[PDB]
Amino acid sequence: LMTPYLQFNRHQWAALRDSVPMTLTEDEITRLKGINEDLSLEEVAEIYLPLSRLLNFYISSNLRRQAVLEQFLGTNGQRIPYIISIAGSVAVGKSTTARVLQALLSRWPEHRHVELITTDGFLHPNSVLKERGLMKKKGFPQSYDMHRLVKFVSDLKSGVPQATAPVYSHLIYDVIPDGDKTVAQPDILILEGLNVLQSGMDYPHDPHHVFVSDFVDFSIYVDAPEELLKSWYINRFLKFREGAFTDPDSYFHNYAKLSKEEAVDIATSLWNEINLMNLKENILPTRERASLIMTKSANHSVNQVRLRK
Amino acid sequence: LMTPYLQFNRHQWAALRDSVPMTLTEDEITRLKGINEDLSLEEVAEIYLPLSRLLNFYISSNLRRQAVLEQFLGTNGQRIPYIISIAGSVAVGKSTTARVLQALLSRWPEHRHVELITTDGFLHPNSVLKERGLMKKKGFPQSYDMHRLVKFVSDLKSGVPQATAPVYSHLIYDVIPDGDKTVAQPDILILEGLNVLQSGMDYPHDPHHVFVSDFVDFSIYVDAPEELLKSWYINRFLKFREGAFTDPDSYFHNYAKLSKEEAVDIATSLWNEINLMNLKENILPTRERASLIMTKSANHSVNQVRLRK
Ligand SMILES: Nc1ncnc2c1ncn2[C@@H]1O[C@H](COP(=O)(O)OP(=O)(O)O)[C@@H](O)[C@H]1O
Ligand SMILES: Nc1ncnc2c1ncn2[C@@H]1O[C@H](COP(=O)(O)OP(=O)(O)O)[C@@H](O)[C@H]1O
Ligand SMILES: CCCCCNC(=O)CCNC(=O)[C@H](O)C(C)(C)CO
Ligand SMILES: CCCCCNC(=O)CCNC(=O)[C@H](O)C(C)(C)CO
Repeated sequence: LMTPYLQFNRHQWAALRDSVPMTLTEDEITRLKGINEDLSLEEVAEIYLPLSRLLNFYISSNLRRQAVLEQFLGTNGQRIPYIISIAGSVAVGKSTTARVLQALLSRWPEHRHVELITTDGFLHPNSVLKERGLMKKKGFPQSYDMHRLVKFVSDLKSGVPQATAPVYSHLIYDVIPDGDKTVAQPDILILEGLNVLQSGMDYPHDPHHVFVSDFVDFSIYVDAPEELLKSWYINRFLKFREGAFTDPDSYFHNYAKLSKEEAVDIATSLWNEINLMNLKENILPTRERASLIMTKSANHSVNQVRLRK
Repeated sequence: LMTPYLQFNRHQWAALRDSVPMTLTEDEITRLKGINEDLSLEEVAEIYLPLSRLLNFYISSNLRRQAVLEQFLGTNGQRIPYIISIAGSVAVGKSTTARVLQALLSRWPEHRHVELITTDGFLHPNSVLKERGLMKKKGFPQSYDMHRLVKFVSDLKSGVPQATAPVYSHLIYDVIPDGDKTVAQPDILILEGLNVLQSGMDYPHDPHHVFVSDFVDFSIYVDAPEELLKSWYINRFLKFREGAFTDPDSYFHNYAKLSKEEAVDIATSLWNEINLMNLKENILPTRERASLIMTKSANHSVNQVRLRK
């Protein structure tokens, strides 16, 4: 049956890809690989360049509408950033997807200044999660300072000249105590996190009545089947453990003393008991709120793009 | 502090009507007076013509974008209506606002076909409300078949060739037995109802995960102080009562049989015990989710307009 999404067929996707010259210079190819050494350049050419080009159509149409309204309404021409959000399971590739889209979108002269903010920064710090008995519930709704996350995007959509977000580090598994990131009226702000499509219903312990989505222009849910997500999560955990072999400041220091087999069992249980329950209860149900659903397969290659009609 | 809204006072909003020349036609005037005899044409020319022109800019921007996307999407796809929703208290003037905008938006050659659907039709019938003890809660979240309403707008946004809504009559105070209304791909659909800005959080008894708002391009919340809403509610009730003098099939015949004074007492209790409580608990908290908040003062005169930046 018909749904609110069109699924791109290969001729529509190819025409999008081929609509512009947008293959990259050598230096740009180098910086892309620096985002993630496992990123395929074939994916960049077949998937991420066209997806960034698709977004440009939306962003550009919005700038023109803004010019038309400022003339009509007689307003002072104030800059409002276009906000793109990126949702999905832990370990689906939200960060990589977001960093790739930041780099590619910045190539278009109409919107060169692209910022990226993760919702991880808005987690309550470990001290606080401890106080509340939620250290096993990191990434669940009760673990976020949701009111502050909404205020951040709300302030941006208010035309504030600067806004400040707290910052989180996966390497030390916590919010950086004085590591705040200040942004100033970018053309585009990408908001990356598992909870960007969540709403007041997900926070009954402390309700809010205006949602992140109410301040977001375009949202992407990055989707993938459970088994792939689990293996991606375990592999990434093993990578951090490896890092910890030589870096004493890694939070994975003690995991690097275990056998690999035991480390795998731990990661497996973290996935099963925390991130997978979080997916099923809180993340996956938000999926049909997205502007666009990008589905991933083997080796992270995107096999389906659905866009709201 | 700056907010997410451009704020216009009446002087500033009315000043828009010259910014782009516009005057009502002769046929339009007759249509308008047939919509509401108490509706001022000056109020139409000063407030609603500029509002309609605002909306045309949004709608036209969308149509232009759609044309551009069609370059790679192709033209085979189904026509999707632009959906405008109208929220606010019982008796604020949603229906009047909707019907006026339907009349005025028909002007433009870009979008001549304009349908109007009220969420009233998606109320559970009185028999069902009686089963569930909800008869004193008509208009509260539990009194709606919300799943059916989300599906209706979802279907429209899926490109169905036709979609069908149930219809309600204030005259018989119930859903009409076999009175369903079918719409066929209009250019604009106006959805009018107190609950159009509500979400799953408002339906904890039977939650939904994609909201009405997720299928709405542009939302208006019509706002006014409680004391005016009360007066407008009571006056309307007395007008329904008069209509029932010569109409014993009106549910208001029950009140036509009573003295005016006692009828006013009843109407006032219904306001205070049902609609005012609904406003405070369920309607007003959704106001900040609107694209535009239009505020009214004495005699329905608009004194402030707020539009999302
Ligand atoms: N497009 C991709 N190509 C190859 N590997 C990827 C891709 N996206 C993500 N990954 C890998 O999958 C894992 C999860 O990605 P990450 O961006 O950290 O997910 P998230 O931010 O959603 O938690 C990481 O190990 C990352 O290197
Ligand atoms: N713009 C207006 N000018 C004059 N009277 C109005 C206006 N809007 C609404 N009314 C009156 O106020 C009452 C409530 O309006 P209605 O459109 O029935 O409200 P709702 O649909 O919100 O319940 C009605 O008696 C209506 O005639
Ligand atoms: C050094 C400790 C390793 C355990 C990591 N915990 C988990 O994967 C379970 C909690 N989830 C997370 O830590 C997720 O990465 C987060 C909620 C921050 C979303 O990006
Ligand atoms: C006895 C016949 C008139 C009773 C009117 N009821 C009320 O005003 C309370 C219930 N609310 C309503 O009937 C509202 O009009 C509705 C919820 C349908 C929103 O358009």
